[PDB]
Amino acid sequence: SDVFHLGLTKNDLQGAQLAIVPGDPERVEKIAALMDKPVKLASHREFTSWRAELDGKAVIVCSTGIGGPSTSIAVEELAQLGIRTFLRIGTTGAIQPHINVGDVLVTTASVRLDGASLHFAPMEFPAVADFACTTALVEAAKSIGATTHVGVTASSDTFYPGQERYDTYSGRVVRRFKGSMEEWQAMGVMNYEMESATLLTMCASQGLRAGMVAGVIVNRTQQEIPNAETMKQTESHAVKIVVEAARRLL
Amino acid sequence: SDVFHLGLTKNDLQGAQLAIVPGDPERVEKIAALMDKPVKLASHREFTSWRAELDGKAVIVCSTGIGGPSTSIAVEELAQLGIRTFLRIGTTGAIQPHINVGDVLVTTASVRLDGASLHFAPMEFPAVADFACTTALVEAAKSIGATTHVGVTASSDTFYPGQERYDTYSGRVVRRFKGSMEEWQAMGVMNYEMESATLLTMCASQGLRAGMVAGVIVNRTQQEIPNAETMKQTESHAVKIVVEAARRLL
Amino acid sequence: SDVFHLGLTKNDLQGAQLAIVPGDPERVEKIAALMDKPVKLASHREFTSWRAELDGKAVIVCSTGIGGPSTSIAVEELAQLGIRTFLRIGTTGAIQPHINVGDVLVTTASVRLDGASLHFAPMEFPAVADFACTTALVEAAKSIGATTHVGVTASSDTFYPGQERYDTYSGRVVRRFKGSMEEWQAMGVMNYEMESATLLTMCASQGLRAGMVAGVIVNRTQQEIPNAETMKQTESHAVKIVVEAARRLL
Amino acid sequence: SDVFHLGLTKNDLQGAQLAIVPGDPERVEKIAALMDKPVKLASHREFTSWRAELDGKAVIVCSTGIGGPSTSIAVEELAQLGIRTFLRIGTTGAIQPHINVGDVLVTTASVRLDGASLHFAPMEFPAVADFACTTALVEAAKSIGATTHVGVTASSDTFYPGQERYDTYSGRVVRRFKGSMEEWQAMGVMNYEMESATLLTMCASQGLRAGMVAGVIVNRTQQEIPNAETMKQTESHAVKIVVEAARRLL
Amino acid sequence: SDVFHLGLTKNDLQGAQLAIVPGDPERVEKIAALMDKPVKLASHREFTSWRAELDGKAVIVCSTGIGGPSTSIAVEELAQLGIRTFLRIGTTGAIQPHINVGDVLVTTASVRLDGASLHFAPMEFPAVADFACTTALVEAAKSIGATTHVGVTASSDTFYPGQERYDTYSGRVVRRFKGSMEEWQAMGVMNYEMESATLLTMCASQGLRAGMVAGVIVNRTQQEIPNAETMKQTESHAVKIVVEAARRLL
Amino acid sequence: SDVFHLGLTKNDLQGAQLAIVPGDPERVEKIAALMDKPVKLASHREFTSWRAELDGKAVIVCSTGIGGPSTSIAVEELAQLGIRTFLRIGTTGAIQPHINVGDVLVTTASVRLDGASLHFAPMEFPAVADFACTTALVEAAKSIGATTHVGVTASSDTFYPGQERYDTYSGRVVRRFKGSMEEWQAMGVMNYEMESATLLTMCASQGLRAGMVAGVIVNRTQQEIPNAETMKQTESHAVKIVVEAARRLL
Repeated sequence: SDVFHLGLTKNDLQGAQLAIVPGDPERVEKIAALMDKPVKLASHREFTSWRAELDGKAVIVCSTGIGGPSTSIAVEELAQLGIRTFLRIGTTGAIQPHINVGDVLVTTASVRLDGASLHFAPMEFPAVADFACTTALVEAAKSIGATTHVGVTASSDTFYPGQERYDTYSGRVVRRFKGSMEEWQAMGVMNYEMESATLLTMCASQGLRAGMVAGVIVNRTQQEIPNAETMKQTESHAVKIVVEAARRLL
Repeated sequence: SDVFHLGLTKNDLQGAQLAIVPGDPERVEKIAALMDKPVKLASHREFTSWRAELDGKAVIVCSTGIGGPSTSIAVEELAQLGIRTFLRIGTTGAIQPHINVGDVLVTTASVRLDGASLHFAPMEFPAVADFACTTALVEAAKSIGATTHVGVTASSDTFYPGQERYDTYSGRVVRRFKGSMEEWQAMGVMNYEMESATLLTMCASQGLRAGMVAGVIVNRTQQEIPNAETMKQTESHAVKIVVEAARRLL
Repeated sequence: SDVFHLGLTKNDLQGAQLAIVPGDPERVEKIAALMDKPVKLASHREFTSWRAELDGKAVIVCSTGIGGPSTSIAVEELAQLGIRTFLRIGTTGAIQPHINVGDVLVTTASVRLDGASLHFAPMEFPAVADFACTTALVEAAKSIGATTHVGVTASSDTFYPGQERYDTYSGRVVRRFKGSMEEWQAMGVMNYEMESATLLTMCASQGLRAGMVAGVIVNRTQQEIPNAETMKQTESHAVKIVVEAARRLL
Repeated sequence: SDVFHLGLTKNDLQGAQLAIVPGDPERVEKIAALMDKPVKLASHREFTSWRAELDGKAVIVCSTGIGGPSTSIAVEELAQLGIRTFLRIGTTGAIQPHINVGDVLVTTASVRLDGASLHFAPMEFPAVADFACTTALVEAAKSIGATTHVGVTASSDTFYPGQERYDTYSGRVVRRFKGSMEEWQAMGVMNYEMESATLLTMCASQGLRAGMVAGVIVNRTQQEIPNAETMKQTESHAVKIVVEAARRLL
Repeated sequence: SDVFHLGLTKNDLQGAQLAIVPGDPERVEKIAALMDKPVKLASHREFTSWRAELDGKAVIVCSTGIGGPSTSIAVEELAQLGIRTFLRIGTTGAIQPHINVGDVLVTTASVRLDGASLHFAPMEFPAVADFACTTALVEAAKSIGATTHVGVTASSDTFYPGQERYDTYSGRVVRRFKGSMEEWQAMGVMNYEMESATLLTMCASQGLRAGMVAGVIVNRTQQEIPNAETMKQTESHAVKIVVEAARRLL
Repeated sequence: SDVFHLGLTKNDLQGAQLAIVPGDPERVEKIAALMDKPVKLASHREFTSWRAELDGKAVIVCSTGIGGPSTSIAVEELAQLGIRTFLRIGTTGAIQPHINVGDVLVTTASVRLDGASLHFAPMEFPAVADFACTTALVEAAKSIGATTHVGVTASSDTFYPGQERYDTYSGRVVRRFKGSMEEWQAMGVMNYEMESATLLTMCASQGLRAGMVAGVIVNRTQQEIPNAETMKQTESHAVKIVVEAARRLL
């Protein structure tokens, strides 16, 4: 085609400028089952892309995969095929008690705890979402009436220490993070994830717009445990949400 | 007695929730004035606050001073008196060729090249604008008919080495601070204010709604003679946007 | 004239190279009054100059404002107007148990807790006060019989988080400044303050003779009463010492 | 399952305690095809794991993915199930002119040019490899006669954008990582990679041994388009080399 | 006569390419004492060096003194004079309970808690020992039959704070070094010393092999009462190791 | 005895509470030559300890060694034995063209370009000299009417690889030391050297009066090289200045 690790050409999109990029590519297919006339574009490494329409428009849903080292690849190669709006939808677990599993999270900006974003702009520069993609994500959630949360997200690079988890092998998080989470709550940040730091900033630093929505799948605070049975919320909600939000900014 | 700097008391606030924090008091009342029952409360160093009303509510108009260190005081002496919303109004300049003098720039967040922000949250945390205050300042520039620009702002502690200008003889500049403009320009930053850095961050890290609207009085980009008419005209419009923006946040 | 910022020119300055610069604008006149034939000069921002004369040579007390970015402008313009000597006088919080309210403090060098300092010199570079001024000032100290102390001051860009105050809105302190006071105290630092660093640095780095003197208005240790107008006899002291001191340097 | 990402249980390894962690899964399946009793255990996300035998020993050959974020999860979730030693292998290029295709680069320690590493240890701590591991690797290339080079590898978070080189689209070519590739070379570095630094640091600091043998399938400094077959060849030797390293290491 | 500090010239090493560099100049004769045709070359300051031979090969036995600024001097001087391989021997204080006195520690790459090393390579770069030199060291401590431990060593620029020692005058360590011991031990670092980082660093970044072995003199984590004469046999072990290991390379 | 490195006991100091900290052991005696009833106490590695008595008061003179690491031990161990004041006297190169070899300079504070200081106080903490100790030196030079220059100095960790000397092996530098000394001219720094940084910092932060005199035995930048005829006179200028100074601190 022209890219590399995505193997989609330049016509596979047919004037596609938006892209609902999710984490696991297991989701990319079900995300498009929500829209119309899709197509399994490609699927190379962990970059599974589809192609669906909407309101007479052409948008694609490409999976980005764990962390920005990969994330940038997708954003990189997709944004050069044409996409100028990157809508991210994934799962997560929040750090604040006031957030009930099954609440959606629209994120204005994320706490950069990664070293990849630094490859696009200084640590001074913010990993802030796009207003258009942000209002179009809080109205979307409100449209279905979901108890949405807008704030900031702590975008770490590790699933264990950057998120201060002690239920691990060593059972010890490095000094810089010994207490990070208790600091994150006091500052109001909503949860933890690992791809927004890259996306937010690499988009915000080059004529690209983007936003992030996520569904609280679990939550490392609320005592009583959920139910997997009711973990499908990502479907009728977040997934629905992103498809709807994308509708708007189409 | 009371508040060490601002010098007020809760009684003066009269249960006020909001507060328009401009720079100088020379134009602090001009905001108040546009409100109902404007009443000068206190005025000490450069901490000059009034008090009016909006839709039966009470608003405060305290000035901040120069640089984030000064503001940090108002925004803290203030918040203790009750206020939880801080809208900041002020005129500004532009780095982008496609931005004009009548335009209004709504800061989503700002690159934190300031200094007092780090007193509140590591340079990793985002200096992002609270959705409401971000959205509210858009509603206005659209209800009055003004052209608005969303985006990121540069927030340094210098009046010259940070806005592309060097003629104040000595005035050294570390290895970094040099040609920075050309950088941000490619990154999308629009203006070079100096306060929002602490405003956004300090409030963000401490659970507070806050936004910042700025009328672009001038713009270096072109070699066009900048008249004085609009340098006053667009301001009033910038005063109308916040004022029209405070009405919603009450 | 040649300055609209501070509003003056060399011609205005009477042609004198020395400016006692305080942070409070309501003290400028108050110090120039103890000088000779002082004439009100201007009042733009919190920067308010008051020309005068001492022992046969002109002097221009000019308020510098709160915070190093405030003082940057201050010192910066006064300097390209003529001044080659600066003597800061103000209110300060003492950390040490034995430093008493009313006592006078002379700053040799200070811990850098600002940002403006960096818009002038790397942090490996010292925030050191001019020996001559340190000497002139310390000398003038005993010239009245004040209980003086000499040493490192801690210059924070924030009154609360930077000087580790917890009785604020949120009540927490970024880990960076958490424990600090203990560490400063142990490290010998004798007082908190927010302007000397930008000063001593901006001057030190280039060719300028800056100096620092303050008076304990509050002691962040003892549990007694901070009196009523405990912000007067102190100014009486220091103003004298900064006037006696400068008088010598001139 | 017993983990949250790999999809394996602390029972699908049967002692294992050793694993080989490469980029893509396409390799971990053929990697295992070299040891006896291949048994594909899972494939959840970028983590595809196989079980095999070697002199009656249980061994895991799970893939890491892209970047330390992914790799961190594997090495972490593995170490939990028993793996106490992680051996890495990868294809690569070399910046050193004298280094040619088909050579093996056993790495002792890598230049922590990443942010992931930081979640496990300070920048002053070395990203160093285990002694037995670097030996079992070096010795196994000896019992193969492959031009081996032992030393330090570079590992940041990029492969085209935000790097130093010039070729993507646009103009911004980073700052901190500009014209640095030169120093990395005269620093004696060999290859450029992106997952080591984490592997070495998250193992070197958490009581877990790890090694790394890679292959030179291409050389930039060397003006010559490599060979497709040499790469099938080169790949092969690294495979035997790492499997043979894993062999003695039990 | 030549350089200054060392007190040598090229024709005093006699083609020697290896230098054994211990700290104590009182201990140079004891090491050269075990080789053929020993000869004293210079004694200026702390830089004491003897010239020897092994298997018919002239080997320089030079000192470095206390600290790395001086260590650079040494290493830097020698290399200029021919030496391309430095064998550093020392004594030390182990921080791991499992490690007792009389044992032998081989340093793979040490923590750069030093500073002079930054004058050679970015902190990112690893203070890695030369592989070869390490092997010879480890197989040397075994041939003599010595309880050995190989791994990470911590190199501090100070002997009191740097190694979190509190039995000092001030009885106070800085934040960067408070509770840093549990840190180092938990991370797995085996000991503390003061020069490794500068050697391992200026050599690895400058095409020079280098190795270090040390003799346990104290155990930071110790509880049993140290026996009778605890030193005499301690300090001589690594002497025959360093010399033996020195053979294997030559 | 009571001290580990120096090897002395409290009685050996004989109530002494002040010490002259030179660089090498040749000087420690020439200094003790002037003072009344000098006695050699010890000489372990680089620290040669001597005792004297100025005006009837026990004065200690001990060597510190090359680089900060070494200094810190002599200092601390001295302070453990009852010394509160440290007079530094040595010889140095000048970066200023209005300054010449044969001149004496006092360092009010230094440009922390070292690594050992950082283990006493953050890089924000200033390297200033105790007023009393630095005042009894600029005035103890008037007793000799010599070209006295007093400002800050630049304490490095290495000679040329820490200041940039186009002639050595490393060539330029790892992008930092590519003209700093030229920056320091602009900064106003008068001379270049090493220990002071650590010396001031560790004393300034621990409650120990500290000072520093030195003369130019070479016009460092201004192409020069010392000699016996002159070099002695200069070393006398300082040896006396530092003994005369030391007299007044008792």
